Amino acid sequence: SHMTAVTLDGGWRVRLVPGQEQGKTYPKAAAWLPAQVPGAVQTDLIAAKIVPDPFYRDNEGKIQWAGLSDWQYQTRFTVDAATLKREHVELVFDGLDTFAEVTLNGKQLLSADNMFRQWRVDAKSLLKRGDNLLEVKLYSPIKKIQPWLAKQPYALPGAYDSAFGDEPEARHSSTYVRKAPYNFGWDWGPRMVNAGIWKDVRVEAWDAVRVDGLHIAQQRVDAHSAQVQAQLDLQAGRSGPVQVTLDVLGPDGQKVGQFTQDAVVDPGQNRVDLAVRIANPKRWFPAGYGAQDRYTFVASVRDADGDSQQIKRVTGLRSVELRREKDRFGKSMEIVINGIPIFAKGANLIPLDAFPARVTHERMRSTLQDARDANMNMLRMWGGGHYQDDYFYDVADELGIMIWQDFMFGGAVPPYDVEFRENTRQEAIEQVKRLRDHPSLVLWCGNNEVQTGWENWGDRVKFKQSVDPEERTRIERGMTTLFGTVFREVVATYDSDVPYWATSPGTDFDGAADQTNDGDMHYWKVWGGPALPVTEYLNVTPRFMSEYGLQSFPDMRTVRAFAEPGDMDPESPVMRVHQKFDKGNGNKRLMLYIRREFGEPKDFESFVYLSQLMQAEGINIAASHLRASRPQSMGSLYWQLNDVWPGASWSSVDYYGRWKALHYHARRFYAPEMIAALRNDKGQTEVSLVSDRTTPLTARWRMRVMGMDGKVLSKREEKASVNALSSQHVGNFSDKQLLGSADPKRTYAVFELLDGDTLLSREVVFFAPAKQLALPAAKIDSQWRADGGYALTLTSDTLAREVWLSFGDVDATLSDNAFDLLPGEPLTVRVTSKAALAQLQSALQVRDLAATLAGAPPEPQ
Repeated sequence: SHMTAVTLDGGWRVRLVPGQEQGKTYPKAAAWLPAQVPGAVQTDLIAAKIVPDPFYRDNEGKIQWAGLSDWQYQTRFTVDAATLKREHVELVFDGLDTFAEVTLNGKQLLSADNMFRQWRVDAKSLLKRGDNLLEVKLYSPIKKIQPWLAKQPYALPGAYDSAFGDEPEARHSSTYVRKAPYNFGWDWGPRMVNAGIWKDVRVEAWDAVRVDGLHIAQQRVDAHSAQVQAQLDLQAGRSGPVQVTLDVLGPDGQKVGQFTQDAVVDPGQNRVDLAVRIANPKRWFPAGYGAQDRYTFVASVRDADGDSQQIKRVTGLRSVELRREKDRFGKSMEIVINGIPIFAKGANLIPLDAFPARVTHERMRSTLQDARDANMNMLRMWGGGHYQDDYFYDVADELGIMIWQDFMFGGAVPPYDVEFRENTRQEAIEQVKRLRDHPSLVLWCGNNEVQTGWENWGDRVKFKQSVDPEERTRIERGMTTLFGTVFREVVATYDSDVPYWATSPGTDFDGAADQTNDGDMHYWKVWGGPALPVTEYLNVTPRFMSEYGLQSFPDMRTVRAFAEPGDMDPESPVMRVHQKFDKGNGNKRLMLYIRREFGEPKDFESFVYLSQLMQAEGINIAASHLRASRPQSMGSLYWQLNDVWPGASWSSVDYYGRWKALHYHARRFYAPEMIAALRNDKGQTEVSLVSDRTTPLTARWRMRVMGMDGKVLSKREEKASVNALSSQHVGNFSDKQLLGSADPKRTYAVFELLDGDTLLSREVVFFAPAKQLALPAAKIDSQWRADGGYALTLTSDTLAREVWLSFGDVDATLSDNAFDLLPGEPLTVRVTSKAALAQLQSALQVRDLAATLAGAPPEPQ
């Protein structure tokens, strides 16, 4: 009869496994406490008030013991006579993090060792009618692995040292376990070595047939037709007839097709395939290139006992090509969707929380909506994280955000034993089978940075030169197999129509990593390494830039969420805890970049704002330069979109979903039509018109050279016809040609792109660092008007640069922010909030660059 499934999400409880020293130190954790499933024991402990919130102030240290301990979960559940009657009864674990031993009514059931795998076990003979006891013990991966690791001839190059000294330097357990790399701490997140039943548990019972999957395999898709094949995976316990019926519904919900196929299934695995052709398909396009049209494929399988079982897949029909052809810049790297080369615009996505089990659908959706709102068309889901929730991909499908999907390897050099390899293979098979039917998933990538680290990081170079050359060969072979063969075959076998990429950055093992004329690049000599000036971005142009970034502080409201008024100084212990770059020493690097442009911030609120401006203006330079270089570059994914906790990072959106200056700037430098005017270290300003349209853009552009006093010193305007999908250099001016004896400290230049009379894009250029400028003191008028929300009109008598609007702790949203105001030209922004007009008015704060730098102290001794 009908497949039944019961989710075990009731009365779990957890305690320390008896016999540990932590049981003596934390008696409340030696006693049973309530546990949420899905969950982490860490968040159970926080909920029980056994430890404080590790995000708040410097509390991170107070929960570290939990990741060094072993934990014992239990739940009771009821099984009826009718379930024990069924031909099959299985327990299914969607997610155990990570080393787990599971017993059922006292008897061994399952050993598990991969955060990312699903575990199905025959339970029928171990269950009893009535009450049943399920027990799950989770073992700390640090406690388990270190004793073994300590005895090995070497430790593989890994990730980050423990700031708490509870693993040896450069001997990381994280390398040897399939567990989200970022749990062990990263340079924008806390060390939270979670243990937990972090996804659902079910008791499933079935008889003749179990439906394991529906996959709509896209064989070919173009304007004229899509040929697909609906593939049903059926597990059978006995031989017998089945009938599959298949309804196909179009984007509009109307039936486009209906199909039937009979088959006989045999014990074990069976596949029933139904060929489907759709004429003139309504294809799925990314954001900015058309509709995100999707079809619905509804299958029903009637087994030998007459019972039917439905399964649906929502499909976006589209072709995906990773085009790499030789040209005058080397070898191209371009994402081509439905035959359209898409310049990739976006960022790198990390997990949404240090505790991934508690993330809400709301947060998943607003994170993607943020990306869509900033004119992005791709997110790269970085390999140091975890594979996302099904719902996350659903939303990406709906919004047209392409996903570059790393497998969850974050840079550590993997071991080359067969067991590790086959463990990882099974992970890949399940994740690819789980995610393949999402149209947004357009590329699979073997890892983050393993090859470039092997080739370019000092510790890897020293390591690979220290082992015997034959051992180096064993380790390189293991990597080449895992990332070159294993993952590639999984994608070729299960998700055949999307490309695979061995490593980011790389050339898919054709050659070395991080080249400028082949494959992609992670460019970090700005911010990292030699910490070069941001204008150095103008000198670096790879075929695809898949990481680069600058750091900043989160919103002031977010800062107040984790820090108290006595902590408000980047050098306080609490702010140092929330700065994870360069082992707590990161403020030095942040101040280097802030001071270069803005000198010494005069107070903490100014420091936060200037950190965000330094980041926003710097990434603006780089992103604009990459887009203007087309077809030399074909991708810009900045590091990073988002945060796992409140703290300093390279994000454009902080942990509470609050936009930084960068995200507002990103909406602009990623706009489908854009003007870039970029002044390099040699005083040459290159002007370019960028268009992502699939049609020609008949337009005009203007430049205006201005005194800070509001005198218009020169004006120029040309026509331009901008070809579809291109960038066009329209000028290259020296400071002399632009200024001509005029004071660079007292002069700026405005560049605009127009389509008829509608302003498409604007860039304001300066000829000296902000700290040297004679910026005017702006008087900014603000007028309110009730609308939907409210309309807020701002007008400055003079140039006002990088205006930042806020409202204290009053929660309100703005349609724009971090903008420049030109003399006398009003800007209206939309204000949405639950607060009344009077409150908003009293709460409104308006900040600008001139005011911020006025009264600044000199740069420190």
